[PDB]
Amino acid sequence: AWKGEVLANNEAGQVTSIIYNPGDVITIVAAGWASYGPTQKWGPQGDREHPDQGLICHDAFCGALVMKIGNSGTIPVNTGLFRWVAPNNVQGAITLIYNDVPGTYGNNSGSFSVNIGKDQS
Amino acid sequence: AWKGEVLANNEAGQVTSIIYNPGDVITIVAAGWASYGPTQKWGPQGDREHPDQGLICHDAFCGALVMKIGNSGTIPVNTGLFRWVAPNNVQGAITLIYNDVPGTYGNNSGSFSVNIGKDQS
Ligand SMILES: *C(=O)c1ccc(O[C@@H]2O[C@H](CO)[C@H](O)[C@H](O)[C@H]2O)cc1
Ligand SMILES: *C(=O)c1ccc(O[C@@H]2O[C@H](CO)[C@H](O)[C@H](O)[C@H]2O)cc1
Ligand SMILES: [Ca+2]
Ligand SMILES: [Ca+2]
Repeated sequence: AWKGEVLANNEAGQVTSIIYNPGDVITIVAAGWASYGPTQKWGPQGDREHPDQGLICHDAFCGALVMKIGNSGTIPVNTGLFRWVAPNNVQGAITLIYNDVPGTYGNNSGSFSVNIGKDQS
Repeated sequence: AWKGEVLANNEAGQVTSIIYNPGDVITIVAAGWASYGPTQKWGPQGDREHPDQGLICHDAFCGALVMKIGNSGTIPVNTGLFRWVAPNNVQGAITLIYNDVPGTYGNNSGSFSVNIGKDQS
């Protein structure tokens, strides 16, 4: 299992120790407060009121937690995933990323604390 | 394992099928959007800007997810718990509740989708 912080201003994302292999079942729980710029902060589901101005993940709100697995596109994580299995052909190291517009991470603040484990399968 | 919705306007709380027994390790993931009255909505961590005006749980924000185990006091859940063990002497059915001021649940709306499972131990 892995536990760590994902900083909102980390554009490259936080690489975890989890290698997702075909058939793996995983659970993620994410908590905390972060901002993409405004004084307010939002949880891991991001800001449901903010328009998408070119986010790295179009299937989650600005300020949400998302992930990539190996060479995958971004996949929404939000508050987490419960005994979740990846789509076919998705595999590799899990990187966690704050959802923002590329090039605009400099003014971000806060972080999410995240646990990832592999479940029985 | 249990999956269900917890309505924000449900003052008594949502009883789950989970009975927490001594030694149990559990994982909870909570998602979704709800309100304690305003037109806006918040995630399972609630509204970090709203003062505590007499919440059923003083250790979580208004609009956060909390729980009771048997006849325990409220315990914060927020976005969830990862491989969590209860304090000594705490056991019984898990009830999930929206954190609001007693008697003020009538104007609440929305719900959280919640998964609870027992982990290997
Ligand atoms: C309203 O016009 C408005 C409020 C805040 C805001 O913040 C920017 O959002 C961008 C992503 O959409 C990016 O994160 C910038 O760094 C933020 O300052 C934009 C617009
Ligand atoms: C101040 O701007 C303000 C005060 C209260 C409020 O909503 C009420 O919050 C209560 C809990 O603190 C309770 O949930 C009531 O039902 C709400 O109407 C909004 C804004
Ligand atoms: Ca930004
Ligand atoms: Ca209310």
